[PDB]
Amino acid sequence: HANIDESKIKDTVDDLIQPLMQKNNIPGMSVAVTVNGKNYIYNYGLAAKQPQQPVTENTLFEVGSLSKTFAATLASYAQVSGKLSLDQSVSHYVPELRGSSFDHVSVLNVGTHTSGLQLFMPEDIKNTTQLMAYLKAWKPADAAGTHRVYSNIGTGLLGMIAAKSLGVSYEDAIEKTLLPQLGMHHSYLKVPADQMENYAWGYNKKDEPVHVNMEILGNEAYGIKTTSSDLLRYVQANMGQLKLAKMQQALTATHTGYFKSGEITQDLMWEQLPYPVSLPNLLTGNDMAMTKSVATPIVPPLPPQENVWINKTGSTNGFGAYIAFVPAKKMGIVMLANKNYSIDQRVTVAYKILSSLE
Ligand SMILES: C=C1CS[C@H]([C@@H](C=O)NC(=O)/C(=N\OC)c2csc(N)n2)N=C1C(=O)O
Repeated sequence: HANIDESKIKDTVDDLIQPLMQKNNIPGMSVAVTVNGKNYIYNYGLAAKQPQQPVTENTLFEVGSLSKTFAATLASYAQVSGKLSLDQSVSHYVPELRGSSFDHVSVLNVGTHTSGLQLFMPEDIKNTTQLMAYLKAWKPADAAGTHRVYSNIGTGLLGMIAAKSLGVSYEDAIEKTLLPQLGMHHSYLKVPADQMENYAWGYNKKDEPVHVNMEILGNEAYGIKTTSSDLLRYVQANMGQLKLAKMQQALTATHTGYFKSGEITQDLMWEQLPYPVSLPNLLTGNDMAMTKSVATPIVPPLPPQENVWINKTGSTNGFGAYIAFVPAKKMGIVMLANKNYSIDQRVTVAYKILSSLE
């Protein structure tokens, strides 16, 4: 249709996503965009190959590390509720760890990847007893607060501590309190039986259909399954666009900037770059998950900003996801795929789509 921005947005998105899917052999994708208070959802391809099922409005994708932002939102909710202080030590809240290295690690450190805990949970830790034994024996290579090391283990502690401060399990905190209050009714840590037909298969590096295996503290770090529509609602909530007072305060406060590292500002799990955004710096800023970098505190912390590009990547064995939004422009994007394809491509496609939107 002529003279309508919807047709123009669909053209932009189609022209980038179809070649992306072709050259990376991605079976199915959903892309959700919000701009000018309006929402646009585009579905491509297959949620499963055999029996084949199309991607639809109801299709659930694994979002991997986007799950970390929900642990951060829970901790922020606990903070604005007066139940959690981010400057206190981890061992203050986890008394089994008193006397260990966690006497000198703050909750803020595990919420900003500055504890020094390693990226991956050790494979042989299966239960709480093994986890605590590992944590009581652990010592960082550098003092907590000096370096940024992206960590699933630190995120796990952030979510565990937040949930306990609210007097519930993490799974209950998310599925009975947080997601319902955000109106995200098709988002789960455990997909129920009536939604299994909507749960896309992921396709791994051998093109085999796979679903994520949930291990200890995995809910916090990589457990969320959701639709692109639900995550677009989350993006709008993070920009204050929805009615839904403590929940809005909690969402906004996760965008507080606590450390600078490389090109990015580390917020509470979210990461942000200056807007207008340099594509080279956006690419550099999204290549920080596996190496150590120097972290410099921002004190007083930088208040939540409008004139920034806020983003998070996530992946599992079978899936690749990305969210970005710019509060000053009330625009955002969610890209979900059932193949894990390189983050530089996710970020470049997102940059091109949001740059087209004014
Ligand atoms: C570089 C990393 C660090 S781990 C981080 C995390 C967040 O999404 N994902 C995982 O830890 C993970 N599985 O957890 C079940 C993962 C990443 S890549 C892959 N084949 N599995 N993801 C990525 C990525 O490529 O996106």
